[PDB]
Amino acid sequence: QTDGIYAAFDTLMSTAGVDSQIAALAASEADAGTLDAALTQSLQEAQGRWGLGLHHLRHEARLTDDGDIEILTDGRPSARVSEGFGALAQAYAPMQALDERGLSQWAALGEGYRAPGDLPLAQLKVLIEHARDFETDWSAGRGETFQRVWRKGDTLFVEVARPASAEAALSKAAWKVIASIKDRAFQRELMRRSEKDGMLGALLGARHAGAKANLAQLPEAHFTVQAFVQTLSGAAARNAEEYRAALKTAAAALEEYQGVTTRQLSEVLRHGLRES
Amino acid sequence: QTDGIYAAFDTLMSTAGVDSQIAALAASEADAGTLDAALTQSLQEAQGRWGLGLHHLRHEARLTDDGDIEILTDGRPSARVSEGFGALAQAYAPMQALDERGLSQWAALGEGYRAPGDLPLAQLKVLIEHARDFETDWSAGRGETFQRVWRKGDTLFVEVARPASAEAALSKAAWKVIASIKDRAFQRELMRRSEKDGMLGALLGARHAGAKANLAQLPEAHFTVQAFVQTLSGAAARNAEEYRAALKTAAAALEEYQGVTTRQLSEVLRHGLRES
Repeated sequence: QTDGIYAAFDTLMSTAGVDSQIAALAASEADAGTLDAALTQSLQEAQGRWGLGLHHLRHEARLTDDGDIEILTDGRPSARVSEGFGALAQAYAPMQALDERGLSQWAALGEGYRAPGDLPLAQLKVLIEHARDFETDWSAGRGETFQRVWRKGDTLFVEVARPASAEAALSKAAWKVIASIKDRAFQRELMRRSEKDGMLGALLGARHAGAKANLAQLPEAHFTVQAFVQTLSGAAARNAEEYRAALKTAAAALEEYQGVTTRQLSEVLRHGLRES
Repeated sequence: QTDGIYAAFDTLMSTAGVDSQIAALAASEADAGTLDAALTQSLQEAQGRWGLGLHHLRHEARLTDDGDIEILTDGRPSARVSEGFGALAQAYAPMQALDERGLSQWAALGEGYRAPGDLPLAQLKVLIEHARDFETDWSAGRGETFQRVWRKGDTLFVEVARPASAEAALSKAAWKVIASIKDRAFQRELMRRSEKDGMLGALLGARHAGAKANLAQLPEAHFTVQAFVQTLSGAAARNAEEYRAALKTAAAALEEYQGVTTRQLSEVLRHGLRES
């Protein structure tokens, strides 16, 4: 009932393109402090990619005596992996504050002044070079993306985000997955239930028993890639050239990981087609 | 440049499920008054099914000396078939007044009082049985449909409508049509351009030259089935039992013709797949 938990964590992490390899690390008999550090590292990466908007909280995950993995924010028990992925998404929901574009409204640094996102590159240079902590608001970035930047202590953070809901991603991963099926009326009656209802709807109505009870386990229904944070440290975190390069890097990686998680999703969705 | 015009009219009419057979009627050497009557009859039927909301206008179509077909409303030249189907949709646009649900705001009878759509069936019975002209506002009808009823002179009209845009219909007819293709990256990159843009978009970007110049000819991009008017005449038009049956009939036919036009669309869309 709490077994297959390392693998459950690994699958959650995969929806963010994080090959956390936690199961393998436990099979190698790694010490529990090691597993704890690895769980936390992966979760913080995933948090960099999920786009939920919670950089102002501390994200940890840790083993419990009863074989569970406990996820926490600012140290408060938020959820347990055994309670399922929908339960985790529900745990995060009240701590979010998304605007109309889906972008987070919270300041990464917390309460305080936020410089504009459109700032002239010379002004931003002065902030990078000579300020202590600082933070810009969202600005448009390229190809329907948005970007921002902030420095906490010794580390500069460059975030690039293109919000995209998880439901839609699932339905398009089911577009490819159905697309690979017999040209037949299962299709035409999914597609004619596309001019009437969402695609989990038409695919839970046109399928057989356990389509919903099976799919209610997928983490990809609650989590998907929407941003990418590239970090810099030390002298680089006060160098404007490094920041410009890091922005290029974060946009590139956004493209990459969106593609990669799409591929892994359609693959395992197609693994469910062979099983059927 | 104005040849293939009877067939152009026939194809327009097909988007509403009207097998007008105008081309065949001309090939039989029917007199031009006959062709004129048939063009008008078909167009008025199509107008009953397209859902544009223009029952308060008189719809005629007539042959011109130069081999064209002229479409008119209240006798004003509105458009010519040779100008294309997008031109006709543009001709109709300023005469519409759609609400948020897509349903027409114009009263079928024109300026005047409109009884509520939820009226108690006994009150509606008294209107059917003893009023002269009368008209109800839209009301919900069943399965996401809407319905209304009005009497002009000797004829009672029962309209049942489930608005559904033409763009969406085209994209779902292209879902089935692609669905029938090689499980390959043409798909995965249409479906990953589904989390970014409309489907005419992803299918005009992933295809080759003339996808847009060819598709810009389809009438189904501007017209689709959205309603069905069932009529009654004579004594039946003042009989409440006949009205209740006619409502059942109009909803059934709505289902039918939505299905049938979907089938004809995917068929000719799939005929374009074999041609490619």
